Amino acid sequence: GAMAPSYRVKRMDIAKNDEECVVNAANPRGLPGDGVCKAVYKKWPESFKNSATPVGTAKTVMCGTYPVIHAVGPNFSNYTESEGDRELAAAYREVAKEVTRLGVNSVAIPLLSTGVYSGGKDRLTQSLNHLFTAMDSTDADVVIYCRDKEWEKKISEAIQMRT
Ligand SMILES: c1ccc2[nH]ncc2c1
Ligand SMILES: [Cl-]
Ligand SMILES: [Cl-]
Ligand SMILES: [Cl-]
Repeated sequence: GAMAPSYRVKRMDIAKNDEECVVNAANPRGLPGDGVCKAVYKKWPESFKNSATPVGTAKTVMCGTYPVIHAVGPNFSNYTESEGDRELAAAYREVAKEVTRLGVNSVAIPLLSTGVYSGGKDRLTQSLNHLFTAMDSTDADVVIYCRDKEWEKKISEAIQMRT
């Protein structure tokens, strides 16, 4: 575990992370995809061997010795708000299990279902609160990666609020 487990946020490409493992915002079919998923495919293509897994689950594949945790959030274009919320919570619980199993002291994580799976809605708060519910009982240093300058401020504020 980390000596004083923390949450941090960085605005940069998760493919350049400084953590002991990475969470991919995966599709269920283990396809290269776009956004976070395509950057992850370009950096760790070996991790996409038999990475396909259902919605609400996480599947780890090693790229050398570096773990890639493929976490499949719901596409809110297809799910109801209620069912989507349940699957988004579940995907993060499966990430917490994998992070624990791997024995890593740090993890880079994107906000699941906030991009092309968002169904055109702002899900920063919904996705971040499910991230916290899952990861609060783990002792890994968590570093959340985002792209948008206003999202960085709001994630930083949410972390600071609970400290
Ligand atoms: C992908 C490419 C460039 C980027 N700059 N900040 C976040 C990010 C993600
Ligand atoms: Cl970058
Ligand atoms: Cl997404
Ligand atoms: Cl973002």
